[PDB]
Amino acid sequence: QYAPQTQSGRTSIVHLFEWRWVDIALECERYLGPKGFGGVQVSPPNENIVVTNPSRPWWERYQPVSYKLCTRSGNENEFRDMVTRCNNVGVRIYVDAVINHMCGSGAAAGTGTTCGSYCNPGNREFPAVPYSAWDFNDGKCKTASGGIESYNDPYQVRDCQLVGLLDLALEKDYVRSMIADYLNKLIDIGVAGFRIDASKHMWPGDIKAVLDKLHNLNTNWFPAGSRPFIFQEVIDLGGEAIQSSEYFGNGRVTEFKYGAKLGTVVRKWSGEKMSYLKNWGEGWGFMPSDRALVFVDNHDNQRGHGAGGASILTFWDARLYKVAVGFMLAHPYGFTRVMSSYRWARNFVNGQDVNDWIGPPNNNGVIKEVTINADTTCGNDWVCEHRWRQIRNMVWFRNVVDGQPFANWWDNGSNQVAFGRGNRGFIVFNNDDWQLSSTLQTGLPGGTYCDVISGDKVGNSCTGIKVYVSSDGTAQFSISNSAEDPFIAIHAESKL
Ligand SMILES: OC[C@H]1O[C@H](OC[C@H]2O[C@H](O[C@H]3[C@H](O)[C@@H](O)[C@@H](O[C@H]4[C@H](O)[C@@H](O)[C@H](O)O[C@@H]4CO)O[C@@H]3CO)[C@H](O)[C@@H](O)[C@@H]2O[C@H]2O[C@H](CO)[C@@H](O[C@H]3O[C@H](CO)[C@@H](O)[C@H](O)[C@H]3O)[C@H](O)[C@H]2O)[C@H](O)[C@@H](O)[C@@H]1O
Ligand SMILES: OC[C@H]1O[C@H](O[C@H]2[C@H](O)[C@@H](O)[C@@H](O[C@H]3[C@H](O)[C@@H](O)[C@@H](O[C@H]4[C@H](O)[C@@H](O)[C@@H](O)O[C@@H]4CO)O[C@@H]3CO)O[C@@H]2CO)[C@H](O)[C@@H](O)[C@@H]1O
Ligand SMILES: OC[C@H]1O[C@@H](O)[C@H](O)[C@@H](O)[C@@H]1O
Ligand SMILES: [Ca+2]
Ligand SMILES: [Cl-]
Repeated sequence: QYAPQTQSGRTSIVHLFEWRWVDIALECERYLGPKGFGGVQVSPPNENIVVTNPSRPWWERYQPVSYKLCTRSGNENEFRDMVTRCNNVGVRIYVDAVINHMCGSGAAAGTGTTCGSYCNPGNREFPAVPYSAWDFNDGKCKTASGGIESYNDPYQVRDCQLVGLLDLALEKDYVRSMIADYLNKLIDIGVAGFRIDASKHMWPGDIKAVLDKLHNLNTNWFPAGSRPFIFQEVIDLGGEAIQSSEYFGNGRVTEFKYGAKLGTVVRKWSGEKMSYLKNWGEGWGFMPSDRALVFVDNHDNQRGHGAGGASILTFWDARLYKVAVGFMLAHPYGFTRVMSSYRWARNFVNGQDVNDWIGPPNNNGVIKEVTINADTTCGNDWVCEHRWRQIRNMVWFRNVVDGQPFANWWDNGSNQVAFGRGNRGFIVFNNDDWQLSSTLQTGLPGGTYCDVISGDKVGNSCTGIKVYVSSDGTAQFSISNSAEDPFIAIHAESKL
């Protein structure tokens, strides 16, 4: 449950949010495999309700109508093909499992669904599953409205309707079994694990009863007896009635404190300074590292009013975002997820983006292909953060240093900091309003190393900055506060 089941030596996964299956299959072969990425989190592959107002928002995919593999991302054959092709080049697939709920109780009866299944939400009728009224928590929820009226009552949070979505009666074996049958189909196709959407809104024990029914992973690609990787989306920033620790027995848990706190520090809000990161990890009150899934932003909070609010860093804040992602990927805490986004027209009305609904790049509702430019960037308004040099190379850094302890911390008492990972990597940041020019102990063997932030190692040369490390392990680092990327990273495989 806790082990990611990635190929040995691969330590991150990337969220290819709203990507089509054919494009992911390609990306696996041409890019993710060769560049050392461990896996891909995909958008929900099951049939969802079509929302015409607003027009085809990203969030319609969090409103299931059946477990047919038929969505704007593709059909079943395309899904299967993607899973086979990615696994064959060493890149795992993790599915976003939406299992707390079906679609909104107020949606109209009809075949306005991505595969044309019929449903009647007002009658709690989903014949393509099938579910009926006795399969939902209407009778269990104790609130007048039927929704969640207070988050300090765990019963409401779990048994009542989250934003009007029909809440499945997860204590029933029939419902557990229908969900296990869906997940097991996906496991047998070859998926390696699951993000469990909205885990806070389920009882830990009901999730457990579902997980206990799940097949071992497909032995074409995995060792016998392998269990699916589970990570559960529980938003817990502290001082709530439900805690992330209630879910430790099922798998890993999203640690939303991580991005919220890191964003605040990198931005230097609320008195925070990079030097306070000396004890980052359990030292800041985070869950145990072996239970954590971490990330700087996710698909919801990158829109600015989710867990962490305005402090969350994103591709819109490119320069500081790269700093935060860099720090994350260098630091030993947790298992790391990298985000990959699309661009949308933000429109702020009283500190609120009213276009936060907008779905992926599309032609009249049909998702656009991901095009690759000569310079290796993406077109068609896909951001492709995972292809930015600074991020891809820090993904490799994490692979190279995997297993090495945190070591050789230095700081200037403010926002210049550095640390290493055993004797295989070192990274230095300047987030202060003045120059960094200091000779630091790196822990690395003497030699000449390419900085993998400003460039790459190509044959027996570096395309960016080079760092000469003395025989005693020291080197001089000079970073202006006006540097494009105000940090430098060197590792064992960037050595000339
Ligand atoms: O009821 C039919 C209804 O269907 C549509 O959707 C309704 C609501 O869905 C959308 O919300 C999406 C979230 O923005 C998105 O973040 C995600 O949610 C995930 C969340 O971020 C994450 O943390 C987590 O753990 O999982 C969540 C889901 O997986 O996906 C969401 C669902 O698609 C809209 O953004 C949201 O605002 C819509 O809600 C609006 O209408 C509903 C229903 O009236 C309101 O609920 C309230 O009124 C009800 C009246 O009885 C009451 O029962 C309920 O308890 C009240 O809370 C809601 O507050 C309001 O904003 C269409 O949007 C809608 O037009 C259709 O009628
Ligand atoms: O200008 C501000 C607002 O405009 C945008 O939303 C639009 C939609 O995109 C339009 O198509 C239209 O909505 C239609 C809708 O397409 C149609 O289905 C119907 O709605 C049904 C609904 O589907 C059904 O599930 C049930 O609940 O009953 C509804 C019937 O009332 O009728 C709609 C029009 O009444 O209009 C809206 C404009 O409000 C924009 O995306 C919004 O974000 C924005 O607020
Ligand atoms: O299985 C765990 C159980 O926790 C209980 O507190 C809930 O009331 C029940 O619905 C759930 O099944
Ligand atoms: Ca629930
Ligand atoms: Cl998440």
